[PDB]
Amino acid sequence: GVVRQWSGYDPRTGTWRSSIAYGGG
Repeated sequence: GVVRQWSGYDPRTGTWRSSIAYGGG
């Protein structure tokens, strides 16, 4: 698992993309 976020946050679904741990982070 990873431990770094970025601009891959989807507001439309309040979730991340996939590369990073979706659901908060």
